[PDB]
Amino acid sequence: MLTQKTKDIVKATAPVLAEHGYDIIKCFYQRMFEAHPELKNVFNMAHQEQGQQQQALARAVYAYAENIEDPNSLMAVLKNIANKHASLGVKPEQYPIVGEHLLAAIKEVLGNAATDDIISAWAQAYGNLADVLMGMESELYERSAEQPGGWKGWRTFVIREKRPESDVITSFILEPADGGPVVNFEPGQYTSVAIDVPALGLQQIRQYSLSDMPNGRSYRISVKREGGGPQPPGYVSNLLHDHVNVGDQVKLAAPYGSFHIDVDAKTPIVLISGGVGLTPMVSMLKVALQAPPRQVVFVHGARNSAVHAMRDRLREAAKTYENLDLFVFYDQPLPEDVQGRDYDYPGLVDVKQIEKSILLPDADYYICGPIPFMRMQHDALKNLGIHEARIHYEVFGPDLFAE
Ligand SMILES: Cc1cc2nc3c(=O)[nH]c(=O)nc-3n(C[C@H](O)[C@H](O)[C@H](O)COP(=O)(O)OP(=O)(O)OC[C@H]3O[C@@H](n4cnc5c(N)ncnc54)[C@H](O)[C@@H]3O)c2cc1C
Ligand code: HEM
Ligand SMILES: Clc1ccc(CO[C@@H](Cn2ccnc2)c2ccc(Cl)cc2Cl)c(Cl)c1
Repeated sequence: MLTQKTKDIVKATAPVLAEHGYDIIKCFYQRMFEAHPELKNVFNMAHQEQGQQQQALARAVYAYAENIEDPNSLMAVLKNIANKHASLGVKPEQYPIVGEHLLAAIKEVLGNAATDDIISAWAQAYGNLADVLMGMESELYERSAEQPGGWKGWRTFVIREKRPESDVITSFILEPADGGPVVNFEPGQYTSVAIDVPALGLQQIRQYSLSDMPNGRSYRISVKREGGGPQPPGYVSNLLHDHVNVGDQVKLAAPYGSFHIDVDAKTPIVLISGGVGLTPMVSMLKVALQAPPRQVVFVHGARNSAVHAMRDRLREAAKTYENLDLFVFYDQPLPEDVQGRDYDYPGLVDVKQIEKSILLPDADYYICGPIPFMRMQHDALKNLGIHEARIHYEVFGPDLFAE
């Protein structure tokens, strides 16, 4: 457990790790894969541009520093990471490998700046978070395994159907190779697919949102084909589209993820969408509007009219449910869109503009859309005094730009 002095070090130095985040990450993978090349089968080996990797890390580090004295906020951010790690199959015996190489990378990159006090303080933070995470992941694994139709680790599924939904999105329906039941999931949760990538000579693992509602027998995912032409094609989405056919097998993780409505709560729901389409948002809006009624606000951050399937489904729901309050932002309104009949406000969702409308007692907030959108909205809500534990967000479905 960290003393106040050691928390103080972490706090004063988090911006330092952040500022050097790109170099630290590069050195970390280099050192780790050199000792433990088998971990390339669990980590994502596709290249992501520099800024993106720097930011992700900066963000994790700042999230930790900000909540290092607030147990309830800290646990809220940890459970999100526990869910992802449990989806990936992270094991307790891997924590000492990651901590050794992460510390050594911190020292190497920071060079002189990496004082004895700083390395030791961050080694402590590592040991404390690893303890928390291991216990949380073990709970997840055990709870999944005890559910009817649940399991630990990889379970083999068969593609029962494969249907294009657009020229680039294809829906896959999966049933377990053993023919047994499959455990329920809530809208917003994901599976992971683990598959051998022949071009890499490695397994890769990717998360896919689980569509529709559970039925005890099968799962459905919608997979967007990534890249091609100017864009170098993505490994797993292209592999699913072009080589994974009806009758072929894939390995799935049990459903995980903390982004979902608590069907047992009675408190208000603020859904904030940054461009996600009718599928899969509809399943989640359905859960929000199940009886007994809860106050539901939907904040729809769209382009404009050009696609309006989600705007229309929402307007219809707002006519049946007096407990649904709808707000629309169009960031680039079409010449033909007028403020007041086609949308409410110009630009990206701006929560200060609707404060009184969304700042509801004991609400939970559910943000989805592009990753920078979710982050912007997360931080806006934190600035209004909302606790970390009441803000939820995740990649949700195959098209964060559908509307
Ligand atoms: C919780 C969660 C839920 C998700 N749900 C869905 C879902 O329901 N449906 C869905 O389709 N996806 C979903 N995703 C995205 C999915 O997990 C994969 O990330 C996606 O399928 C792309 O993986 P890939 O292996 O095909 O691409 P990767 O090979 O990992 O590449 C990723 C991107 O990088 C591009 N790229 C190639 N070379 C470079 C380079 N030079 N520099 C920068 N970029 C490059 C690729 O074209 C691709 O666009 C979800 C992700 C998460 C985290
Ligand atoms: C205290 C120690 C650890 C911390 C704080 C930590 C933190 C994080 C964070 C913040 C994410 C991003 C989560 C998200 O995108 O939602 C992540 C993802 C991930 N973690 Fe960890 N983690 C730790 C240990 C481990 C261990 C021991 C493993 C074992 C291999 C591991 C493997 C992964 C993988 C494979 C991902 C997905 C990203 C990718 O594939 O490149 N982590 N973790
Ligand atoms: Cl106490 C503490 C624990 C872990 C870390 C960084 O941990 C690495 C390593 N990692 C990668 C996935 N899971 C862990 C990390 C994590 C998230 C991201 Cl986005 C990139 C990286 Cl390089 C730090 Cl700075 C301090």
